[PDB]
Amino acid sequence: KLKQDTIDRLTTDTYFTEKEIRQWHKGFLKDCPNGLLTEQGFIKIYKQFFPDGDPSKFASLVFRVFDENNDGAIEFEEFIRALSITSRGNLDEKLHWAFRLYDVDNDGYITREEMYNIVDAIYQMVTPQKRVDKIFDQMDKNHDDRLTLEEFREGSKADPRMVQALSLG
Ligand SMILES: CN1CCN(NCCN2c3ccccc3Sc3ccc(Cl)cc32)CC1
Ligand SMILES: [Ca+2]
Ligand SMILES: [Ca+2]
Ligand SMILES: [Ca+2]
Repeated sequence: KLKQDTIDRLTTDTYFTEKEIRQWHKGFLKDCPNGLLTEQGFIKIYKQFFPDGDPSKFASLVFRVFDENNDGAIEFEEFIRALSITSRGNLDEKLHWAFRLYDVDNDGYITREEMYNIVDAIYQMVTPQKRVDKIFDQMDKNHDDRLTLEEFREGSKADPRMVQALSLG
């Protein structure tokens, strides 16, 4: 069930009110009786808004960011925290979240491949490499074929295309 200390934490750490959090919890438990949102279920959530294409790979990429302790489950607290950031975060928070989405192997850098990875995922859910390379080449200042968080942040606050594609701009 929903412990008071979970509520206390979430009402302090997120942009949701206690009432909203309780409303989300009833819905969360209805869909996930064990309190655990799995990758399978997360995909079916996306399949519900993108029946046209195949949002499997995009949803999987989003899943690993939601799942912050990497145990293969999104518990309710992980769910609310990620939802808070992506729907109500300030520009810096949404950028940082965006960065973690692109940084697939979580090494703190975005490579071209990883940027290809996401754009492909977006495509399957809904020349392309050339436009990406162009934007990546523009963001990569010291020309090392990596994008640090700072390179990605400043690049997006000048060319927000890579970020808006994630509906976070
Ligand atoms: C790259 N991503 C970053 C996060 N962004 N927002 C949150 C994702 N999210 C969602 C979140 C939790 C549970 C279910 C869903 S389903 C859903 C449907 C449409 C949208 Cl536009 C977003 C979502 C969508 C774009
Ligand atoms: Ca987890
Ligand atoms: Ca990486
Ligand atoms: Ca760089």
